[PDB]
Amino acid sequence: DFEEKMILIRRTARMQAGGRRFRFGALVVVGDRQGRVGLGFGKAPEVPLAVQKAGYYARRNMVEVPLQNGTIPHEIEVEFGASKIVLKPAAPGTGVIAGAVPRAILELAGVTDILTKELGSRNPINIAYATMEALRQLRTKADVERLR
RNA sequence: UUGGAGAGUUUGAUCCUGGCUCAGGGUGAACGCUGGCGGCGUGCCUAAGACAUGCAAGUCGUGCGGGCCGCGGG
Ligand SMILES: [Mg+2]
Ligand SMILES: [Mg+2]
Ligand SMILES: [Mg+2]
Ligand SMILES: [Mg+2]
Ligand SMILES: [Mg+2]
Ligand SMILES: [Mg+2]
Ligand SMILES: [Mg+2]
Ligand SMILES: [Mg+2]
Ligand SMILES: [Mg+2]
Ligand SMILES: [Mg+2]
Ligand SMILES: [Mg+2]
Ligand SMILES: [Mg+2]
Ligand SMILES: [Mg+2]
Ligand SMILES: [Mg+2]
Ligand SMILES: [Mg+2]
Ligand SMILES: [Mg+2]
Ligand SMILES: [Mg+2]
Ligand SMILES: [Mg+2]
Ligand SMILES: [Mg+2]
Ligand SMILES: [Mg+2]
Ligand SMILES: [Mg+2]
Repeated sequence: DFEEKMILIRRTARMQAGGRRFRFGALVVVGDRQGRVGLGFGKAPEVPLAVQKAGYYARRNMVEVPLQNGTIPHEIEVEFGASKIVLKPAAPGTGVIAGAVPRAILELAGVTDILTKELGSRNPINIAYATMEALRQLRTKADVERLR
């Protein structure tokens, strides 16, 4: 099993005669703090089901981060629409320096030491997607020598 | 490679653009309430407006001639 954290829980509305009627969403990451994270987005008529629905997707889309002594191997800059995330490798006693969104994403991934920065649209849902697709594009010296 | 966190606010709801605003550190500071000791710094940022009084540049008789006073003694 994994450690699980709810990063976002929001309410949205739609309109029809008689007035507004709501729907809830939850951005949820899940991970072992040992090289495995997954991000899931769940929407439902009530908070709990959405949180649970989210968790199922989180496990449905996962990714394997090549941790090297608790930091990422190389620079990664990634855009997701108008959102940009910078992940920069950091030495031992550094700490995890990121906003509560990529913080929880990287944290549950076993990342213990990292310099980061959000640029552009800091919309919670998009910055999430950009942090993940960044990891999914992380490589190591092995991976490289094998390609080339 | 010793180094980089963001949030609030346009919408019924969304994504984006965009500004406004905030949390930080800093100061020869000032103001309010309050105020026990000590150490080290430090204190007219305005009128280079105006200033009472004292003090801040003198020293040498191993350059010279003197006046006064004194010790000496003619
Ligand atoms: Mg890999
Ligand atoms: Mg772009
Ligand atoms: Mg975006
Ligand atoms: Mg390195
Ligand atoms: Mg912007
Ligand atoms: Mg924003
Ligand atoms: Mg660098
Ligand atoms: Mg910041
Ligand atoms: Mg408003
Ligand atoms: Mg409008
Ligand atoms: Mg409103
Ligand atoms: Mg803004
Ligand atoms: Mg201040
Ligand atoms: Mg005072
Ligand atoms: Mg007083
Ligand atoms: Mg003193
Ligand atoms: Mg002056
Ligand atoms: Mg005048
Ligand atoms: Mg006058
Ligand atoms: Mg004097
Ligand atoms: Mg002489």
